[PDB]
Order: sequence, then structure tokens, then C-alpha cells
Amino acid sequence: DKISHKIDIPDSAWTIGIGEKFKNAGHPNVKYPMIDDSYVQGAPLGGFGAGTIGRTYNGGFSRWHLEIGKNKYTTVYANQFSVFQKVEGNKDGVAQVLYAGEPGYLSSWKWDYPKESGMYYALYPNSWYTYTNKDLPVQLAVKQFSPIIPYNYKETSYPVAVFKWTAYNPTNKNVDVSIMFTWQNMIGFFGKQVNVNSGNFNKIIKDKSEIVAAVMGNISNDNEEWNGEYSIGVKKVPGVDISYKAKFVTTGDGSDLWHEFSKNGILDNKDDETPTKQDGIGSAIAVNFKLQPGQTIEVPFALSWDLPIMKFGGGDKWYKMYTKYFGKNGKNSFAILKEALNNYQKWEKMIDDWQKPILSNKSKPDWYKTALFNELYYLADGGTAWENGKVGERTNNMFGLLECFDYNYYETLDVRFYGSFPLVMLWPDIEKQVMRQFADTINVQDSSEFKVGSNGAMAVKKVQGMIPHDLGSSYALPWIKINAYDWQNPNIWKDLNSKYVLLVYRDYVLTGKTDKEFLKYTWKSVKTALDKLKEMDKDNDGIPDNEGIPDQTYDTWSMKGTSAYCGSLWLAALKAAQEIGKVLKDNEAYIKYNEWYKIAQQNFEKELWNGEYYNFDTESDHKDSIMADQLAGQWYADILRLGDILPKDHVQKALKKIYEFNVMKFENGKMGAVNGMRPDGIVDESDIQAQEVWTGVTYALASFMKYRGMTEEAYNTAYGVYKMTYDKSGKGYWFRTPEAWTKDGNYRASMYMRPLSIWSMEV
Ligand SMILES: [Ca+2]
Repeated sequence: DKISHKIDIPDSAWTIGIGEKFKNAGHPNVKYPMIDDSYVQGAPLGGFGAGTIGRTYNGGFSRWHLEIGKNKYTTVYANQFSVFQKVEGNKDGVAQVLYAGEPGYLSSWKWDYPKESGMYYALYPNSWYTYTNKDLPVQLAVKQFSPIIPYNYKETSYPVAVFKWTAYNPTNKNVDVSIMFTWQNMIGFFGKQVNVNSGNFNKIIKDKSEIVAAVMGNISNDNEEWNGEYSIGVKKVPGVDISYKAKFVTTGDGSDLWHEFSKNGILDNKDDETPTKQDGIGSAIAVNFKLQPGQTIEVPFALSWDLPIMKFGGGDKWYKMYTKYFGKNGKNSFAILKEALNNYQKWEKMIDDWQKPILSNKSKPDWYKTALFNELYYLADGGTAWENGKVGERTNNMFGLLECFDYNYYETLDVRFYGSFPLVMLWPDIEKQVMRQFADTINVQDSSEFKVGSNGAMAVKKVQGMIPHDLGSSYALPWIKINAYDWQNPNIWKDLNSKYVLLVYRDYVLTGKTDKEFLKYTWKSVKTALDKLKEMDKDNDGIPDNEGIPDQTYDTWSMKGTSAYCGSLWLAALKAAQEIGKVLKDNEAYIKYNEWYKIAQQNFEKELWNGEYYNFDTESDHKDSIMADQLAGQWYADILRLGDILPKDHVQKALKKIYEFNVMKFENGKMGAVNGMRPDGIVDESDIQAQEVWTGVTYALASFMKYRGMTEEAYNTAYGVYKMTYDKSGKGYWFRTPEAWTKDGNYRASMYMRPLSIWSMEV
């Protein structure tokens, strides 16, 4: 490997061999159907709200999130990089697709890129491949990325990727090299109900100011989710020549293209705008160059996708964010690609600038850096919706991130309490917009009834003064029809209204305690939320009562009476609202929430403190279980700088107990914090959720330990999550971190919002 020296891959990059076969991957542990797309995954390409494309470590473009809210895992075989090499003085060269697999169609191409001949690396938003093959004398690498940039709401939105190639000749002979990008005209891949290829056509643009690009579109001007353009292209650099082929048939053997490329690495330069009928078609862009001994060359390619309209299953059509910058008519893929090819070096430097403070901190282990950056994949990958107007129709751009794909709910608030740390820390204007969306819902009432999945009772959809569980589903009407989730009735949940208040005050504190206007916007809703939750205190101890039914985020784990979890969240939310009332000079609110806080705090301690930890609750059969998340309210109080809600000594005892038990008694501390443990050191079997590790709960718990000076415990607690997710000894969950796993390592709900809580460790 001579090429690693010519490029700059950080040591914290997650690595795997191209074509590596991972043994003992995990699978779902539920009885009902659940997504399992295998361990062949990679860092995604694409901006927020753009739709994303997962290119795997094997090289294939395979995990398609272009239909916003949907996950479609299928390798589109035509979409590849390929290489040709010929040593000067040899009769023939060699050509090879850079994909460790094979299709079917395209039989003429050279498939099956060999094992032990290159590596994949990822430190999101960058990823790299290196090609170090005994039969390719010139070594190659590519750095691929999208311009995902904190505090930037422009380039971060773009439907674009850059592929910056480096080629180096370590031999003492001249070598002719070509690199070719092929792409299928994928108009019609989704959204089009009939005639899926009909009207697709490809054009070639030559911009000599030099860029050569293919634009793959359709003759129709219909404004529908399926219509728009893909583009691939390359920028000329000194010493390379460009060739292209506008149209090859993807539903054929591929030899129309491959007989050209495999001869001398130079395409026919044949333009052909003829639309197709039933055949699939594609385009190819190639560079050819001669490398002398010891020579390096760098050449950038790009990919864009102008698919301006997203459609949701309830019928609404919206423009995607990036259309603010490029237009809405679906004929702008070249403009996007050109912007990338002319600015990518600037984008690289912007990414480096944001990653450097963390990477350069030599007190932090590399594994922690691997996880911290790579868990950010989900902000783009999570079905992200970011609108720039309804089709046919404002100041703001509404946003939503999915819980996951299995449970297709936007912005699920009980989960975003954990998962939204990156947004407040790195994209705070998005965060505050999401919270205003919630503020706007609090007094919505919908008295129509739904059947509750868990018990088949009927319940009201949305109750005035209750915060909604979620802002809809991609199968229905995001932002318009809220509370799509129906397994339980969230109108009686005991965590949502407290978590809402906590999120609001968090968002003020972590953006510098300056945004009084945000506090003013949300203040009515904060007071309403707490006032409604107080009505659920049926025994007058000052604390809302859990009802012996899963009425909080652990939506199968029953809490009854006063719980540590909901009780502590309530205490913290009261303390937050007192502080907001001080800031806004609302005396009656300050006085009232202070009174409620002092009574609730005294009763919480009396009811739950056992001398070692806080009991799970007051009335359940396993009320003395040790819950990993028992002090969630004090965790957030630390972040919000609200001081001690509970005594320091008791918090420290509780954290030490959770480490000793839920971590170190659970598979020797190598898999995270199990949710519930009995005081005899045995995992609590009262519900499945008690026997699960929740990845995002565990990362949050690690930040709480860290703030409380339990440094070793904090990083040991988090390390098990990192190991399970990314290490050779784990279960193969990279770029699909799940909600949960059990002792056996098998999972529930891959591609999950909650583990974004790792960013709470950077507060
Ligand atoms: Ca009570």
C-alpha cells in the first residue's frame, strides 16, 4: 500500500477490507417482520432533505433513501467506478469494475473486484476507498463526500457528492490509466406507476471556461416526485483527457460500453439524445492519462440529483430545501454538479475545520472519535424531510427526522430528547424550528378516534395541552397530521410534556442563553404542558402518576405510581420553567412552579431513595429494579446548568450502582448498559425492554457519568456501544445503529435516531 501516503485519511476512520466477509452479524430479535439490509453498508452521500444514497464498502450504490421516508436496499449494478491500466510496451491492458461482487445484465463487464486488494475508510461526512491490487500497477484512492457543514444550511442541503481521485505510479514503467464513472438514468426508479423508463434520455454538456457531464432526464415536464435529472461528470486537470458515452443499455449485456473501455480505456464520445421506451439506459464519463514512474495525479468527479419534489403517502407534495438555491423545475442537475466540481476544495477545508477541534484533541481516544463522527450519518440518512414550500402554494422551512424506518414517525419527541443533540449543537436554526413546530401543536385537538394497537381500545387522536408523540409519518402527512403512532395512546404519556419543556430550555442554554425570543415564542406551550401534566397527579404527592401501563418512551415496560424516570424528568422540567419564568419576568409562573418543585422533590426523595440508588417506581412488582435511565432528569439538569435536583451524594451512588450492575454485570461491561437489573445482579425479565441495551440511553448515561467526574466509567460505558456497532468483535451495525440489542447481540430497529445522543458527550 503506497497510496495511503499520497492522501490524508484520519486514524480514527472506521476501516474494513473491500470484499471482506463479516462473520456472526446480528439479526432482528423480534417475531414480526423487521428491516435487515445486512452488514454491507457505508457512509451515505447527500445533504439534509435531499434524499441520500448509501454506497457500501464493497463499492455498490445500494441503500437508496431518495424517496423521502423510505429505505430501499438494492444494488443498481450500472452505477460504478471502473479502471483500465496498461503498462507501456504490453499488447493488452486490463479493465476492472471497482465492485466486490457481481449482478443478470452487464455480463460483459469485469466484475468481482478481488479480496485483500483494498480498503474502505469512513469518518462521516467523508469516506475513502483505496485500491492496492497486485494486477494493477498504478495504485488508486478516492475520497467521497457531501458538504455536510455545521452552522451551514445551504451546501448542507445539496443533492450532490464529490469523488476526488488520486492515482500514483510506484513502478519504474509508464502506465496508461483510465477511470470511468457509469450511472443509470434512474428517472422512474420510484414514484412512476407505469412505463418506468419511457421517455428517459441522456445528454452531454461540455462547459469550456473544462467540465464534461451527462444529464440523465426525461422528456416530460410533469412536476411529480419521479421527475427530475441525475448528472455525473468530471473536471479536466492538466495531463488528463476526457471521454464519454451518452447512452448505453443497462438492460443488456453492457458490451456497447465495455468493448470500448476494455480496449484502451477511451470511450466513443457518442452523443445520442434518443429517448428510450422499455430499455434501461445509462451514461459514462471517463478520464485517461499516462503516469510516469513516481507520478501522482488528482482528478475530481461528481454526482448530482435534482429531484425537487417529495411526495408523502397521504398525498402532499413538497419542494425539497435545496430548491431554494437551485430552482424548483427539475432541470438543474448540471448547475448543482458544476457548483461541486468548482468548489469542492473549499468544501473539504470547511469539513476539516469543523472536525479539527475534536480530531486534534489527543486526550480523547480514537474509537470515541470514530463513533462521534460516524453516528452523524443518521442526520442525513434518517428519511430527513426539509421543505421549501407545498407544491401549488412562508418564512420558515419545516424539518423532520425519522425515529427509524421500521417505526416511520417524524420527530418522535420522547426519542428526540436523546437524539437531537447534534442538531442543537451543530445546526441550531433547524433545532429551534423543530421545537416551534411542537409549540404550534400543543393546543391542537382532534377528537376523532383511533384503535390503540397494544390493547385494542379506542382513544382520542390528539388532546389539547398534550404534546404530540410525533409529527406524522412519511406514509401519511408529515407536519399536517400529527400522532401517527398508534401502539399506545401518547395523550396520556407522562414523559412527553416534561421532555418538551426540557428540550426548550436546553435549546436556549446550549445556544448561549441569548435567544429570549425563542423562550417567548414557546412560553405559553411550556406552561400549558406542565399544567396539564400536573392534573395526572391523582394522589396529591405533587408528581404525575404512572398508570401501570406503558405511558412513556419505554412503551412496553410498565411503570406504576411515582417513577424515577418520569418523576426526575418532572422535577427538572419544573426547575427549567422556574428559570424561564425568571428570565421572562413571569412572577406568578415562577412562584407556582417553585412551589410544585419543592413539594415534588421532597416526595420523590422520600418515595424512591433506598440508600444505594433510586427505585424504578413505587408500585410495580419489580419496583426495586435498578434502571439505567433512573436519573434522566438530573442528566438534563446538568446540561441545562440547573444545579442539583437531587443530592450530589445520592446521584453519585446511583451512577456508581448503574455502572457496577447494569454495565459491568451485563456481559462484563462490553455491550452497554442493560435497561433494568435486579439488585441480586440478574437482568430484570419483567419486560423485553428491561433486558435490552438502548444505544442512545447508554450514550446519554455515559455523558451524565462524564459530567459527574466518572471519566473511566463514562468511556467504558460508551465503549461497549462502539464495540458492538463498529468493531470486528461486534455485530456489524455500522451505518445502521439500532435502538436496542439483547445479551446475544441481536437487534431491534436498525437505523435509529436515539444513538445520536453520543453528541451529549461533547457538551
Ligand atoms: Ca402522584
